[PDB]
Amino acid sequence: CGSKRAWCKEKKDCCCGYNCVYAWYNQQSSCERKWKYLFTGEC
Repeated sequence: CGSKRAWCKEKKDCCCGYNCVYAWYNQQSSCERKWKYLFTGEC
């Protein structure tokens, strides 16, 4: 799974406690933290 700073496959592909962000500016998606700041959660 992609952890903070790490390519992910989809929204659930980021390591637990990390979300997936699409980086169109550089393609690929980089995972980034966010727990309370995200709906429900649980990866």
